[PDB]
Amino acid sequence: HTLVWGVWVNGVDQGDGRNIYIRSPPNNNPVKNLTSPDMTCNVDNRVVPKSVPVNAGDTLTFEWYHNTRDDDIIASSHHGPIAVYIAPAASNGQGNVWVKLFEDAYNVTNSTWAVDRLITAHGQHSVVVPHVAPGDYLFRAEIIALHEADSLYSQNPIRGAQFYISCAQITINSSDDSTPLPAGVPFPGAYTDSTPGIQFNIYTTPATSYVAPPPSVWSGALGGSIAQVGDASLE
Ligand SMILES: *[C@@H]1O[C@H](CO)[C@@H](O)[C@H](O)[C@H]1NC(C)=O
Ligand SMILES: [Cl-]
Ligand SMILES: [Cl-]
Ligand SMILES: [Cl-]
Ligand SMILES: [Cu+2]
Repeated sequence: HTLVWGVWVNGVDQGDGRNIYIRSPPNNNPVKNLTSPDMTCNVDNRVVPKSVPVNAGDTLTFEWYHNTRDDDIIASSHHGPIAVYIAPAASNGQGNVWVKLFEDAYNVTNSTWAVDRLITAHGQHSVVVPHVAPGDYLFRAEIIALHEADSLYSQNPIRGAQFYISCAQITINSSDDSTPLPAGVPFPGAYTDSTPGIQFNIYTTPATSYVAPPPSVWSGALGGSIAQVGDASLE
């Protein structure tokens, strides 16, 4: 159970974005229905009044929280992967539009899931803004908690993978458009009951065997990381 508070750009806090530049849902409940329109940008998908200005090559940091800013972030039970997608705003996230900029699942060296490292990062994970056409974009940050993912929601609605989905309105101003955005996948539509990484048993299956849901990360993606960029407690 987690939500996005706001974003940082190049290590500078853009301020509380809830219902302002984040299309915030009313609470931190997960989305579980893979076929639901709620998979696109969660349960209150509407245009919010601001869009955060960035340039290609900027570092865009999402900041998550549980109940209050810079708290326990997400229950340490909620092991799973993290991804970020982009689509043009014109789409409203409908159709084959979502392009993957970032994926982290299980790190063999540190023996840690993306979610474990997000807690250590005080809720902060980043992407580098790609060299796409200037204009208005949606960045969709997605955490998949796998603690009940031995079952499928479609078969047992009281279990299943849990999706914490947040859409940020981002305006890309300076970009030479040298890596124009390629075709995307649909949400809902990309994840189905047979997709690798949707049904998994984290209690019996080695985390080293976990494969995150496709699609693969776009070759045009400029970088990204789970790491604290800024100290919320200094405001
Ligand atoms: C899953 O979402 C689809 C599409 O909106 C809907 O028809 C179906 O009733 C949903 N399932 C549940 C259990 O609400
Ligand atoms: Cl749901
Ligand atoms: Cl960190
Ligand atoms: Cl980064
Ligand atoms: Cu939860």
